[PDB]
Amino acid sequence: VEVLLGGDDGSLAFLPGDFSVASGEEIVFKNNAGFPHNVVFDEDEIPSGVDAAKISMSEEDLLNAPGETYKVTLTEKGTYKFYCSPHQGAGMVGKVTVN
Ligand SMILES: [Cu+2]
Repeated sequence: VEVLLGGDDGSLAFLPGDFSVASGEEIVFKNNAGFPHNVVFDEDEIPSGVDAAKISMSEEDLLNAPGETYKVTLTEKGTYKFYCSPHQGAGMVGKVTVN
């Protein structure tokens, strides 16, 4: 699945923001507008036994140009909350269910 970071109008949203994937399906986050953006998983809101540090972007790594991507693959079934660090207070948060 591909997820855009920001609407074209600069709206601070993942598109789509709540979605489902199969275990082992790749998630392509594509930087769109309103950046900088990144993708960090909330370690309190992902399945047991998953280390959020392996699937989250590095804290200083921000996507700052159109079309840059971050790709991640999730295998443990369950629901995962993630967010964009700079825009988390503005509502830029999303959820992926892995089945
Ligand atoms: Cu952002």
